[PDB]
Amino acid sequence: KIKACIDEVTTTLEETKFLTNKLLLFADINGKLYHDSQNMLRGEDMSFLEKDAPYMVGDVITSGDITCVVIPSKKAGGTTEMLSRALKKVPVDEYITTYPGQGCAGYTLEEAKTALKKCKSAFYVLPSEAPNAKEEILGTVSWNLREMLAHAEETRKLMPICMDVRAIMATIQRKYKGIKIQEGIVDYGVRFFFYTSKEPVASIITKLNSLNEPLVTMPIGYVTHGFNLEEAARCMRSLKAPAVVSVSSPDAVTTYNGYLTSS
Ligand SMILES: [Cl-]
Ligand SMILES: [Cl-]
Ligand SMILES: [Cl-]
Ligand SMILES: [Cl-]
Ligand SMILES: [Cl-]
Ligand SMILES: [Cl-]
Ligand SMILES: [Cl-]
Ligand SMILES: [Cl-]
Ligand SMILES: [Cl-]
Repeated sequence: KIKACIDEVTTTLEETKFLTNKLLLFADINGKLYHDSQNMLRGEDMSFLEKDAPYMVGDVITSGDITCVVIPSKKAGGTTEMLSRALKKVPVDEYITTYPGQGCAGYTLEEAKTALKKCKSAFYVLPSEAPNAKEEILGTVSWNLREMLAHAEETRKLMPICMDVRAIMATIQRKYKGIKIQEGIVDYGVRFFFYTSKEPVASIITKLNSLNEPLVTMPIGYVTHGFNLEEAARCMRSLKAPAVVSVSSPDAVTTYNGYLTSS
């Protein structure tokens, strides 16, 4: 009988494999691995996972020392109970893994730990240091609206703006008299990307990554969608487009960068 536990190791993947060669990866309904799980692969052939797609939440696909469990998503209505129930389907054993569903609007770190605890398996979790987080911190600043607008027209960068923030729209309409307010891209000398709080933060970031244009923005979702600074930071990790991020005050810069680079 295995002793259930969650050991956060600092050792390399190859040394961690000396205790156990078994890897627990997480995939969506179509058999697509989540980023964190893909970082534990070292050239293994993952064709076996695509073959039987689509899958049911809770399905377990095995091949060699790799075990893939299909987990639910909050985007589709998943809950911690549903997440925990899916991991219990994984055969009790010793596995090297990562915390599941840690993306934007995904499961929180504690919800992920909760699911692994209810599982009677022994897990060796490796750190998932944020991609390009060391580069995103250099774009963190604390500028007022006037400074952000000036930088955007002086540099021709796209500036995402939440239409639900009346004070911001009033400033933009007084400076750029006659500017056509409309949801989406608006471009006349200065270019903006207007969005509402009814549009999911994960959707707004997906559209910005699609445009892939240099940005000047505020933490997307912060205050607007009810997100606090830590929650908006978790979503901004997904922003791949180059961007200058402005926080409400300079003391929030060190705090924000902190959330942007944690494991
Ligand atoms: Cl993801
Ligand atoms: Cl199965
Ligand atoms: Cl085997
Ligand atoms: Cl948490
Ligand atoms: Cl990085
Ligand atoms: Cl470092
Ligand atoms: Cl558009
Ligand atoms: Cl669109
Ligand atoms: Cl706050």
